[PDB]
Amino acid sequence: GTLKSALTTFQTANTALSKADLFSATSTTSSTTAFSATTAGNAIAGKYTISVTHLAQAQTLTTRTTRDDTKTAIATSDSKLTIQQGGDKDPITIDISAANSSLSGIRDAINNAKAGVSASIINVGNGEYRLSVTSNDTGLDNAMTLSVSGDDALQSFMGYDASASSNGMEVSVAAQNAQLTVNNVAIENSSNTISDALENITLNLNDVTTGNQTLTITQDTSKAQTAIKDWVNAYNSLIDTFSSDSTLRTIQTQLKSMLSNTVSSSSYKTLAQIGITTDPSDGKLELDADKLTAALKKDASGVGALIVGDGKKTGITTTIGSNLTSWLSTTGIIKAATD
Amino acid sequence: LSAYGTLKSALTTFQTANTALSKADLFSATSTTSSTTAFSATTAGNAIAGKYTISVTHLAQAQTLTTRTTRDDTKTAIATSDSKLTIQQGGDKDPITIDISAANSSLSGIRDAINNAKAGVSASIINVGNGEYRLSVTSNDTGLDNAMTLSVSGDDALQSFMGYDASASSNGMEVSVAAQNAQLTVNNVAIENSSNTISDALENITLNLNDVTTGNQTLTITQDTSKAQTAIKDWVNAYNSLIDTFSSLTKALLGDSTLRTIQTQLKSMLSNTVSSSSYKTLAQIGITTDPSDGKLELDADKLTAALKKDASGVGALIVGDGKKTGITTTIGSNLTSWLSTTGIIKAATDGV
Amino acid sequence: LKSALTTFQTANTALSKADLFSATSTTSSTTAFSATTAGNAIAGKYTISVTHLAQAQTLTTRTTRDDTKTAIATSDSKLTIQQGGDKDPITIDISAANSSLSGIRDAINNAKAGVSASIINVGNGEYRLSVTSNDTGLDNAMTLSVSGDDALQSFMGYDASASSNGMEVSVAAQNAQLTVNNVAIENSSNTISDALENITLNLNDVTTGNQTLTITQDTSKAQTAIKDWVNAYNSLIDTFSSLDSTLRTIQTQLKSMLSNTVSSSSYKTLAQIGITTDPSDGKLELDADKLTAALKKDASGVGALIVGDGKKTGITTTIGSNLTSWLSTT
Amino acid sequence: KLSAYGTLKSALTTFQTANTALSKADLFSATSTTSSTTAFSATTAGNAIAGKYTISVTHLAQAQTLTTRTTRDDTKTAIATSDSKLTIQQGGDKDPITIDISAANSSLSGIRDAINNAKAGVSASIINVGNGEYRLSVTSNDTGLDNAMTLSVSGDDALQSFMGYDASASSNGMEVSVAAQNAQLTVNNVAIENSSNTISDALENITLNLNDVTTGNQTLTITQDTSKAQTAIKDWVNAYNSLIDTFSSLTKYNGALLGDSTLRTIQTQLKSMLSNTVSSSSYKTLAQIGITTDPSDGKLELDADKLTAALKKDASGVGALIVGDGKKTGITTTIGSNLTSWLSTTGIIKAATDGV
Amino acid sequence: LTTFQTANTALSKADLFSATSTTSSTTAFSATTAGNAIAGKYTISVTHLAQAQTLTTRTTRDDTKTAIATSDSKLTIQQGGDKDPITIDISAANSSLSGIRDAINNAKAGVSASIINVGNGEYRLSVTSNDTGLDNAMTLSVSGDDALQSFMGYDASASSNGMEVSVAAQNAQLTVNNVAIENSSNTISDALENITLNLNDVTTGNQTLTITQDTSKAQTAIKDWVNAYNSLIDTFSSLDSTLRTIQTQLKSMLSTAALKKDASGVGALIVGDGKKTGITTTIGSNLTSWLSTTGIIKA
Amino acid sequence: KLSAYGTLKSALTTFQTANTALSKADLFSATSTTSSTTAFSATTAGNAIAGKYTISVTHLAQAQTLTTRTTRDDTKTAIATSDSKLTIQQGGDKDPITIDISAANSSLSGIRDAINNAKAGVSASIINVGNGEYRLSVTSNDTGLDNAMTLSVSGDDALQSFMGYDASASSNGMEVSVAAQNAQLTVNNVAIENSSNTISDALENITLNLNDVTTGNQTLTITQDTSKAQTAIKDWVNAYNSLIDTFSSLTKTLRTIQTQLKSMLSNTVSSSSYKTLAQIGITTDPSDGKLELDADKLTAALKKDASGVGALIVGDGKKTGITTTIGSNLTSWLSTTGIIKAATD
Repeated sequence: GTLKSALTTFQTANTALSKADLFSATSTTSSTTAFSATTAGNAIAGKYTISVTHLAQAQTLTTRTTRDDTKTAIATSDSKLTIQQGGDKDPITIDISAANSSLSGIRDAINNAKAGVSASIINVGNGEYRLSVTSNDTGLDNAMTLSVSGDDALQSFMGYDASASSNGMEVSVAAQNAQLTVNNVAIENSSNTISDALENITLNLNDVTTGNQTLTITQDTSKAQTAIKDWVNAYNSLIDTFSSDSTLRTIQTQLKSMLSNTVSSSSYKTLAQIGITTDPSDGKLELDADKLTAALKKDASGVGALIVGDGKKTGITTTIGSNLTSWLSTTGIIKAATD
Repeated sequence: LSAYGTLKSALTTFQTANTALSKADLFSATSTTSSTTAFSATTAGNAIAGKYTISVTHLAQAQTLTTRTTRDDTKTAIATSDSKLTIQQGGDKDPITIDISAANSSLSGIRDAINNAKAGVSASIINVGNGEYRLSVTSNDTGLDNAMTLSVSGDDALQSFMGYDASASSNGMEVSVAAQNAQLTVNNVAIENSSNTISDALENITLNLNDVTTGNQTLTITQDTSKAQTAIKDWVNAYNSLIDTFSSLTKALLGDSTLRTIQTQLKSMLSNTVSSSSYKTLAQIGITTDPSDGKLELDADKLTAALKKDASGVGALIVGDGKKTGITTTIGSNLTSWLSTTGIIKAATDGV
Repeated sequence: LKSALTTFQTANTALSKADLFSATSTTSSTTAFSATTAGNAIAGKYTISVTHLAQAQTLTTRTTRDDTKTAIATSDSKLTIQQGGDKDPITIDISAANSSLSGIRDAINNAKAGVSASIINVGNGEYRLSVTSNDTGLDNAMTLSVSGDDALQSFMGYDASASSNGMEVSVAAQNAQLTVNNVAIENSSNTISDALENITLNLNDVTTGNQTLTITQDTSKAQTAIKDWVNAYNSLIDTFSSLDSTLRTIQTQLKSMLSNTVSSSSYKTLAQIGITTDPSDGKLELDADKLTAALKKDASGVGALIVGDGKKTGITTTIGSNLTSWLSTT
Repeated sequence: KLSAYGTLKSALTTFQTANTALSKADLFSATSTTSSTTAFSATTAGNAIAGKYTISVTHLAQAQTLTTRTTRDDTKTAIATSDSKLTIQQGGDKDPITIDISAANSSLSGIRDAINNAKAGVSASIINVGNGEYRLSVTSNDTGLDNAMTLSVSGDDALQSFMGYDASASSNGMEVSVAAQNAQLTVNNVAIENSSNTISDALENITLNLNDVTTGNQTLTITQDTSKAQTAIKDWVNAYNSLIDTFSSLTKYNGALLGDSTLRTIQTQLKSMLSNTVSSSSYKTLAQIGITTDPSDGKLELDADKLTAALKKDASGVGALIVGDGKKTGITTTIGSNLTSWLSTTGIIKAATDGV
Repeated sequence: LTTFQTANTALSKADLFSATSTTSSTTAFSATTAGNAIAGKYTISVTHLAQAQTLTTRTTRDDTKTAIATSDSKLTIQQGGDKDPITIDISAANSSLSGIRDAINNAKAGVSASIINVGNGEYRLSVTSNDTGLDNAMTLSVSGDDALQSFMGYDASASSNGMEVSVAAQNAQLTVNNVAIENSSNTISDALENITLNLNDVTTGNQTLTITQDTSKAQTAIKDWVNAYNSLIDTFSSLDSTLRTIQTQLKSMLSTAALKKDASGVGALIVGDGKKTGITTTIGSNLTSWLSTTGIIKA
Repeated sequence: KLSAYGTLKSALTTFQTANTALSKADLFSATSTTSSTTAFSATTAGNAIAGKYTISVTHLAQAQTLTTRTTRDDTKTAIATSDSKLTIQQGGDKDPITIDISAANSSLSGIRDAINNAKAGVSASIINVGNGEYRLSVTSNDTGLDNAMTLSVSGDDALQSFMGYDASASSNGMEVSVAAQNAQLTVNNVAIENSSNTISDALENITLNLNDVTTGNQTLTITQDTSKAQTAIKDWVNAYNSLIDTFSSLTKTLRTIQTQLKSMLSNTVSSSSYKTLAQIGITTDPSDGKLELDADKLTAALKKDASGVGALIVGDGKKTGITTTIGSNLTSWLSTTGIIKAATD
């Protein structure tokens, strides 16, 4: 009964260690506050020269004219506002009844539509109000076209079409794309949070750069070490709980066997080889931090192949994980020795 | 009887945590950051996230009028007749009239008279040196619209000393500080305002102006789930405490119908949850339930994800429409009803 | 009994200060000046400029002397120091033997005549007497005259209007000169508390550019006073419980006074400012939020309830009178 | 008694550790470093030559990066309509690597995975340059002229035309995004070129870390560092003194080994060794380097001042006494041999423990 | 009683009630004050620092052991400023740079001698006045050996000197509130009353030294005294006609605003004339008498 | 009573240490330093002269470094086909050092090791200048004109042609990479030239450390420092007071030591104006004999005449001085023939 806790606490440590990304880990450093970057697994280590000439912006349209209040209907007829963003996006049509044709009503109407833009009212002073509509996301492709059918007055007040001769709205903020170069390669992007340009890298743009600036990606084993230390300690605690029945015996024996009888596609085929040694009397593992760091420094990915493997069928944490789930399941050996 | 008093506290303590969680604004929360000491900003619920480019060319000023001439003391009456001072601010504000009797016609008396009137201005006396005194009158609030007109009827000497009317040929007072409005642009939109604490211009944002800006400056509003997470942690912990109190009373009031009803109902409510959003159960936003004693386990990591993805959606589950729908809503109703004078817990304790 | 009433009396005295309910703090944009406020200061941004600081006159002998021990005068004499500004003159006897720089110095300084004398060794075994006004400003500038010995007069005397003076003006008396919200102010001192109402303005240096002193409302002080008072009273009730006709009278009267409150303002009970009276014991419960609100809204109005006119009206006023009377010898 | 014998082993082993730590020649050639610029920094190993080194850095080492001149509408669609072989040829006497690229795997994804799984000393990646346009980019894993690439494809003219790079060629599909360059510096007016910005094969026993181009006159300073050797010597003295405490404890009358020949032999031998030292240098004795010996319990008193002096004067000479040739001569050498022999399975502690 | 006696002695210093602190606008100078300094802004200017004269042989020597003089001789060092001359015997055998150096230094004549190895096995004698200022500049003369005189002698007025002026003696030169002051030292405590002025560098622009009243010191003293006495009463309570007498007598004897208003006046109460009058004075006398060998404590 | 005699030695040795520490004349001539630039710094020893020193530094000292003009394809392959003798001759009246270099050891490796094991006041090393090309480099271990080298080889013309350096020679195999030069400074307007940038032989009792060329007017300041002497005196007083506690612990041979130490501190004499230990602030208790140190008065006496205090405490170091005679007595009591070694038997 009390050895369900021991096993679940260990299960957690084991899940934490069963992440391939630990073994491709890299950290980052930037020479400017102008940008920063986080990496995921399998990022390529090196100095990246970065230049940033333009930041991405989100379009914001604003009524050219003002109004004496927010309660009074602009339109004397029912009408349909149609918002059309760019980039192969379907248009959204919103009904605006006459009575809901006030700045308040238009605002709420737009916002409740969940159409990828946001509407809000600006009090510009002297009891005068402007409607303002901004695209939720930055980039040329998210710029808007607004049109109204039904009421000429509303259309005349709110409409925007770049190609049109006269527009009721004014471009307050121009939609624009981020424009950078990374290792002398021109990149354009919708967003200042660029995660689809460079592989396994999220690049965060904050300001235009000046001069020669660099993002550095370096190998990082610290994360994988912590995971391995916590795992070793969690297992050693589980063995203490055993010390403190055939169902217990089966779990204790199987876990011992699994850690003893390992298979691996890398050069590292046993725990010892990567620092961790197995005390013959108890079963409990004793990590050597020096010899572990070495193995990781030499071939981090190779260590990963032992600990994680393919994640589905192979790898220590994989097979232990499968066994723990099965023991802790409703049909498992533990739920039967409960009943 | 003592046991029932304890239960009430445990239920009331949980009621508090539940009230605290039942605020929609938690799920639209945003924090702010400014590139200059020149201005700062707090937000309320439902502020729109983004980079705001702000420019500030003028700050709001409050008009200050000052007597053009001085006086040899503060005790000696200026007027030899009773008179009425009338202060008229701008902006569709009603005028205020103040009686000033002759004997109270001294700088002291005029000052006290004005200040006790609570007429939206403040009077004070300035000793400018060499035993010479000036009266000074300033509008309590900044902006063009709070600028003053002062007039006195009754004594020509007082009027001649104190009066101010912009349109007049000769005035007794002098404009020491000109009333002016705050003048800024926010994302290339010209905004004028009475105050340097601007909360009526941009929606759900209070903008605090400190100084004129120089160069390109920005106010940044970013989503903030931290406040909602704290609320949800406290709630989970309060409930888990309540269950401990049930157990303490169960293994004392072993089988009280009234305790059993409350324990069973709370369990059901949290189990059979429903929502307008995609998050239809507490488990989907990262809260798991111990199948035996009913306690809640919170996975902070998993909750932060769900909030980062669709904060408003999580809000729909926890808070709902606030009247009829939402976990905290229906728990709140139940708690009120149990803790009310016609409720079951008094019904139990009265019995004793 | 006595401890539990005197400890509460202290908390009550501390709360019975009107200034708590008019408090203001300050902030300055420069080290060039700073300001403290007392009660009833007017909140706002004050634009300050400072073009000249106040100086204190310092006169110094034009000639030097070979030592400090040797008498300058061969006759008994009277030094008369006359500051400006409607100040009475001070006359000091200087006997011949005490006519040395040492003697003149001590003579002046012991006279406590609003100036200070000192001897300056300017080098090469040569000494000058120097006399400075204790306070800054044009009005504290000096006139020095001696009657009795022509040599001493010739060495020490100063009169602006005079053709030849023995003393020299080392530092000119001058007034502080500032503007506060575009109003020219002149002052004797760099600690200016008589110009602007309820404000002490401390001048440190000449300003440059546009600078400001800001006065803002401050309720924190009043809250602390009210919390300490509530806690002191709750402790007194614990002492009653722990412990009669004399005790009963004090316990009943205090309860009544807090229950049966008067006021000039819109706050007529403790409830309205978020102090609720516990029926079961008499104890005050303190909601810190509701109190802060009431103070933010109308601090002066709360003050009217708690302090009143200070003499006859106000909670702390009437409690204070009762406590004094109970703790008195009669 | 088994336990009495057990404490002795722990004691002797604790001292053995301190002795092993002291038995490193490098301690007595230790040097620290200091740089006048963030532009570079340096660590030293044993036997580095002390002095001011003037350093100039005119170019940093770079790794070549080639990038397709043209873009593609997606990453899934095969470029080549025939099976082909990509051959990557780095410079510097490196064998070429050939990779099979089947038509179906001829997409930017496939070419990328193909290159990266080949483990050919370069790395491939895809760059989305915007507007749904993709470029392949290939960078050498290591910096320097010698690691620059030549790419060629045989089999599909389209692929070759799209991906190939040969500096000597008239038309190339790839473009040089970053030029391979060697690090270029001078150290005390001597021109040095290098593949890497972590230079450990140019100057002896020094690893020079280049961070940026220098400006003006900059210097790296190497200084003697006796601190490391002093700590080692303090720990060793303290460990031995503790061992003597354990002897005393184990024999007074905790006490069970009073009389034991095996303890007596170890105590006597160690005392003799430290008393009867020999050395190829001026320093023939522990007393000469600051360590005296109480003549009744044999504990050693370290005078830290005197030691620092002796080290400052002739660090290598002290080293001769403590470490010697490391095999046959030196205090720590002969003690180390004795400890190994006493703690071995055929040694004299086991024989006595077996005996119990 | 002894712990309280300490606190009482600490409070019985008149200077506490005339105390002043200082503040300078520059690292170029700083100042400490003693009792009775005059409060105010002092405008200070510093145009020259004080320097100490240093004379150095114009010629060098091949070593430090070899006698310069072939005859016994007398070195006479004469500083300025109404100072008596010092004569030092230098025997021939002690006529080496070593011997002259030791000879001078052991004389304790207000200068210091040392030997400078200027390179290439060449040595110069150097003599510097221990204190800065024009008045401490030297005259050196030798009678007995023409060679030594010719090598070592210095006289400003002389046509040819063996020594050279390496560092010129100069006086500190400043103005304090537009009053020219000259001084021997850069630690000036004899110019302005109750003020020690420390010169560090020449000033530039308008600088100021500010002296302000410091009641803080007196307050601390008074707080510590009150606390020490209150502790003594606790010790009485925790505890004979001897204790009773001390407790009763101390009681009888005793039976920021005030300091800001009239610090000196407060001082009159606490300290008085220091000999016969003042609280701390009479308590101090009683404590000494109780704690003495003949007192009410010993018996 | 075996362990009893052990403690009586145990406390006497601890006191002996404190007494040795106090018996250093330099304590009473101490000075600290302060520099206006990172360009130089200075430490002082005993008897430095206090004052402002104006220092200027126009040139730093350098150590010669010679480097082969030509390179080699590896470090293993012999340059010379015959046995030869390398002779290193530094300047300044230094004897030459000759090193045997056999043909098989004629490689850059071998020449390097050969030079370095010779301990000839230079250091050899190999520089990989790139592209698998190696240069030998030889640098003088100390800076200055006088430590510049002449290299010559007899035996093999090829080696000579590759490695030799002689300033006066027409053609040399080595090149001057760094020129030997002298430090050049002025200290209080006195020109000083020196071999080293760690100058301890120029100015008396001062070690001057040169780091960089100076600009503008800079100064080194030497000021009196009594703090070191005070610490020594406090530690000594405390050590003696501990010893008296150990005597008490053993009373409440010993008698002789306790009485003698008391007498020695009581009947004090000196060459200085100071004779008695009370004169300098260390007063005594007429109960047990302990010393009560009054830190204020000690500092005063040291500030007034540090050297004079030193005369009392240290004296001539051989025959006279408190610490001197106490030291002699302690050594004699703790010796193999003494009082403490004899009682135990």
